[PDB]
Amino acid sequence: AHKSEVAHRFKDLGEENFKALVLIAFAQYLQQCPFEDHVKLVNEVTEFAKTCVADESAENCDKSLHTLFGDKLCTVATLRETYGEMADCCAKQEPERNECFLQHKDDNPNLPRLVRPEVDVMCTAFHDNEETFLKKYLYEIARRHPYFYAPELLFFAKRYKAAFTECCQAADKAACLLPKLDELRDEGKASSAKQRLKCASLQKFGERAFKAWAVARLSQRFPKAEFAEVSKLVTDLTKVHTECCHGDLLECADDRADLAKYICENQDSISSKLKECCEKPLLEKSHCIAEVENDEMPADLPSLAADFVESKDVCKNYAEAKDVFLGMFLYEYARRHPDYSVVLLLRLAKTYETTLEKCCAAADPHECYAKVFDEFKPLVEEPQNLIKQNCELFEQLGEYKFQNALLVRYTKKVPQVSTPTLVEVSRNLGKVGSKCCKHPEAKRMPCAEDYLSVVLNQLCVLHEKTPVSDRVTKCCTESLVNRRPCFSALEVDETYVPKEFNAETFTFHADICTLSEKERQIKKQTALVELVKHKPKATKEQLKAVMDDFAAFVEKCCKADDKETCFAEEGKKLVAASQAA
Ligand SMILES: COc1cc([C@@H]2c3cc4c(cc3[C@@H](O[C@@H]3O[C@@H]5CO[C@@H](c6cccs6)O[C@H]5[C@H](O)[C@H]3O)[C@H]3COC(=O)[C@H]23)OCO4)cc(OC)c1O
Repeated sequence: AHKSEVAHRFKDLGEENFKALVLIAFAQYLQQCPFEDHVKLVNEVTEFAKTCVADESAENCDKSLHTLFGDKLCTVATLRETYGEMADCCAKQEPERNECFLQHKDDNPNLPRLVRPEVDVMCTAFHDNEETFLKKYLYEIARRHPYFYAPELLFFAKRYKAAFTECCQAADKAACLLPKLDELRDEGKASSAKQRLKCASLQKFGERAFKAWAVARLSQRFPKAEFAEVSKLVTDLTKVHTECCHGDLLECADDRADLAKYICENQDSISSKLKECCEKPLLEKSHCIAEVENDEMPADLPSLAADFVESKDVCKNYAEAKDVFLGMFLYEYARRHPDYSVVLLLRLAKTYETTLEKCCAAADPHECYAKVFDEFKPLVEEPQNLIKQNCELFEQLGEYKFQNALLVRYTKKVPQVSTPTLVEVSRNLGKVGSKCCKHPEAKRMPCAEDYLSVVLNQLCVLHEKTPVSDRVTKCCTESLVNRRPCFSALEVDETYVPKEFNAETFTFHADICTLSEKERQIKKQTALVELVKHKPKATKEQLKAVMDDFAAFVEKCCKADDKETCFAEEGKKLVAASQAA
């Protein structure tokens, strides 16, 4: 190996990348420490890295990256008064002292809300001091998203710096800042959600589940590449995502850069869509590789019948190698079905292996798998019909009405869940159809099923901290690929005792008449959640009508005077109406 691995990482990543990655790692481990302490720690670490790269014979950096980072970290966090039950695990040492910070990551911290100052003062402070401003941006974005993907974060910071340096020195200021930065924040939220999905899969269902997922995704993405190249790529990026998800940020970025270099070195052996990615810089190179379009469908592809169902030695070949055989099957199937969802391909592979384990090593083997591909017809027909009906229900209802419909549906399904997480999950579930119902019936399903799984994993992780619904936990821990089939097959919870009537939850105030559109919509959806929880047995049309009445008075008397009079009168009237249904 390479002695003084901190020096090796510093040499490979560079100076500024090393500093930014160390800042990201520190901010993700400590989500409550102030920015100045993180800057001081990062500066000390990078001076140590400079000293050790200057002379490898240093007597201190013979230690590993994890113990070095912990030593520089938990001495500041050695006080168990401000961070709560956080300094306890600094007492122990490697390797449990890494779990110290791994298990203490807070997905939903109660950090103070951002103010978002005006554009002019914002980028004049940017011009006043850029490095501190960008470090503050990285620290703030890493605080609220402890499971962010670090090289993606570096790319986002680079794009943010480029936007600031490019489009506020011009004539107008906000015209470029607001829409561009809104697009970047939406991209950041989406990337954080995807990386949280990957990290949760790796940390819960094992490395094999993520390896199978990545094999399916890459085979769907690189149909031309042979199985050896796909296996090498999935091993490399599985190591990468394990390293980021385990807190090994520096080596994770290093390995992602190496993977991008390999991929654009061997494009011709992998895919033809990569010819336009690595001409970009390293960060943009990796981003393009991670988001490259699917390659063209190869011709003369067999139907999988002669090799996987008709072959008489299929169960034997499974017997010698189970993991390799299932990887080959999943790779071939994902090659032949790019329109199929990745988790759908995982479900199909699981069904195939369950059938093979069930019978081929019992009685006549051939008298099962000759018809095993007939078992996949309902497995693919269910998601197609589900997303078809969801997109149809979305097309004439629109954004907000679709949000309301999904919200009342999921509140009926699992009323025990807390209101804010339920509202957020419903909002994202409406954004599903908002983003990929416009595609034809050849690319709707990837968006649909994949980002449905992303949002459902967000629900599962938000529910893990305060487990209150038995079914939600039961089928969030059950399987990673069957989350959406569970949350679709769940029926109305009969055992749920209706929530006690509280008039406060159905009464609005002056603030909603002057909030933004998003905040007013969220408050209205929260009121809908409370109403459905109060009367879970009501029908869909009744809730639709009462929500129509809610919007009716909200847009009736938010523009007139005597606000309190309207609030009181309308609240009492609609409370009486809802009580009388
Ligand atoms: C654009 O990138 C993203 C930003 C964000 C949010 C976010 C959301 C915004 C915004 C700015 C910011 C940023 O805050 C900016 O960063 C500066 C950080 O440094 C401080 C200062 C340093 C020295 C003086 S001020 O000022 C800050 C700026 O005001 C602010 O625009 C990020 C800082 O960390 C975050 O979480 C923040 O204006 C409109 O809505 C979320 C993203 O996805 C989840 C994302 O992709």
